[PDB]
Amino acid sequence: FQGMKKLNTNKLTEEQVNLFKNNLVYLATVDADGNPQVGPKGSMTVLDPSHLQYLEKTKGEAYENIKRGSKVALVAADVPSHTAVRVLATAEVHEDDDYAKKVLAKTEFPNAFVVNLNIEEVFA
Amino acid sequence: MKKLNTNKLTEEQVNLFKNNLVYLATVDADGNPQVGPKGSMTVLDPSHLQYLEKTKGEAYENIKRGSKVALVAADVPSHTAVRVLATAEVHEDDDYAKKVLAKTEFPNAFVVNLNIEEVFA
Ligand SMILES: [Cl-]
Repeated sequence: FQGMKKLNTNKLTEEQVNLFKNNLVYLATVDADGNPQVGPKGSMTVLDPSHLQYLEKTKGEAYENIKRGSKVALVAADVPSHTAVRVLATAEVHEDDDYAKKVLAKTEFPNAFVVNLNIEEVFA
Repeated sequence: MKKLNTNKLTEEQVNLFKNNLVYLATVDADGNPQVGPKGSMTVLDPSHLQYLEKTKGEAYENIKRGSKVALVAADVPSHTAVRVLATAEVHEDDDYAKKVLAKTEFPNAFVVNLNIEEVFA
């Protein structure tokens, strides 16, 4: 995998959208001491080239960091090609509002939280 | 995943690092997070890991400015995973780096040693 550079856009290309769609995404947040945290998120989807969404089922450290104001970094990597894309995003969390209810009605996790991610920057 | 109150990997956690793709995360000096895969990650002992920095990209720049380093080794199908928080020591072309890289095709990479501060699972 190559070093990534800032692409000076907040819009994914189609190839990058397909990276996010087709691979297990990893997400990183920042804890209360300013340290990183990282873990996999299987429920990631792409709403449009500047917005992603996932379900927060565990409500663990990532969620607590986000609730405390952390920004979110995401990566989607394709090992066979060694291609990857990363984003920096701000999180918009929907716990039990009508938007959450609408989104979750299409899933089997009615008590999850719906986290939308507004892409600020793309790196590749 | 919860703090285990140790800086030492268990045998199961060593195997998780050995058998799965590891992801690394850092923060820039303003606190914005970064995350990416690290295929060269290796456990040296229960409290130390090591990887190669071949590209010297954003994780590198963040570490240079003092970022601590988070790692995860997840076997997602098996529902097992381990996370660490560590500090880095960067070896660019000292005798240690040379010794390590002699066993690789990457003689100009930097060697980054990670000292585990906390394990989570
Ligand atoms: Cl495109």
